[PDB]
Amino acid sequence: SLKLPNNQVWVTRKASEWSAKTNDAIPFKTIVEGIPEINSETKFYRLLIGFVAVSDGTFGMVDGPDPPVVGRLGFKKNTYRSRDFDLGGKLLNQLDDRAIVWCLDERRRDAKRVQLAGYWIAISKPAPLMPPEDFLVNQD
Amino acid sequence: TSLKLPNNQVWVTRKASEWSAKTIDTNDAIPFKTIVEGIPEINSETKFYRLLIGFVAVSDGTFGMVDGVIPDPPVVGRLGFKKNTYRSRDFDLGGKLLNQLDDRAIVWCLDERRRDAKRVQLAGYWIAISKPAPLMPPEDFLVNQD
Repeated sequence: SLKLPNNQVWVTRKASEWSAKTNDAIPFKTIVEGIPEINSETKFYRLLIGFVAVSDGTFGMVDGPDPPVVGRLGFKKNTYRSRDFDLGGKLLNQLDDRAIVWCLDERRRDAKRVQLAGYWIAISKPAPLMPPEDFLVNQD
Repeated sequence: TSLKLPNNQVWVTRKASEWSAKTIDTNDAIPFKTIVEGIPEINSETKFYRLLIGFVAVSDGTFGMVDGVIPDPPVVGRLGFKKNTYRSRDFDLGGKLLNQLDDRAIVWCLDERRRDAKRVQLAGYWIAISKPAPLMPPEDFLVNQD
């Protein structure tokens, strides 16, 4: 079950296609850029990613590069892979040094070498939307 | 007065476009369909309760909601506004579904400067609706996660 504790919600954001180039990393900062439900008090619980790569390789979360060797996760060419990263109820300012890094055995420069599904993020429920306090001045 | 809602209603908002100058002298109309277009929280089972608009116009005039939708807003229900004076309205949407409101429009009738750009400048639209279903990732998202 992907059902969450009552005070959490899922949010999602589309992932960009990867262009050709000349290691690969998606910073957590970038993943959350522009999600309106997220502000500086938001607590983060889970990050789900899913992808298909054109090569075998490894990937992992890092914090500061090479992903650490112990704990590196593997993936196979043309095979859907996912991961549920635990974000530990932290705030953005304790996660904005993190990135997911991929290391491909081959086709390391090809466009679309990794194709991500949308990112899913379990976060603390934001404050409900409210219109401005004085929106209904001169309403009759 | 508080804008707090009942009972698993939420507010949603969408930006309103600037109005461009126009060639033909007609009254102006924003269909409700257009106001709600692209709001993800809204689906075919959504119930609607309130629509709030706020605006400033460059002329005195009148406005109102109309159905069966460019006529002058009917006399019954017809609201006035003054030049350069913030005006708002809380339209009651009666708990209706979209398919019972998608003939509605808000119509403005300006006494003057009827073709000028920015002749009406709208704030964002605010809509009180029934809470939608929470977002869920696809059931099979975590295949091959370990």
